Amino acid sequence: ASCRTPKDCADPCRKETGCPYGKCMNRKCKCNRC
Repeated sequence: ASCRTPKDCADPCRKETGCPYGKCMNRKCKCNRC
């Protein structure tokens, strides 16, 4: 998934991992765990 600012990964990262830790690295959601 792609983003605009890294808070746009808070919705796909809260759906796929479950916590909203993800960076906007060249329009890609680099998601993490809590």
